[PDB]
Amino acid sequence: GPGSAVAVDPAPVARALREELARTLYCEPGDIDDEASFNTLGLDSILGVEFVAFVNQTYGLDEKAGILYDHPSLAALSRHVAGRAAPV
Repeated sequence: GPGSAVAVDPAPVARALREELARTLYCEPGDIDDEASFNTLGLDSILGVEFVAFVNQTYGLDEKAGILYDHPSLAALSRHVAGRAAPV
């Protein structure tokens, strides 16, 4: 409870983005790390625009596949999406 400055906000997004990268790249969710790199896992602009199309529909956004080169890691993209997502 008190005496800590940590809060749960990007963590429920990061676990969802991990399960989407696992089926998009045909890999295991345990092979994806939080400090991984999407272009090393196997993501490109063609697989990436379909991954961003899920994110735009799930979190109410209008981003393009260039967001995967601005935030190329799970611990960067999950906090971009958590900060952008609408209150529902």
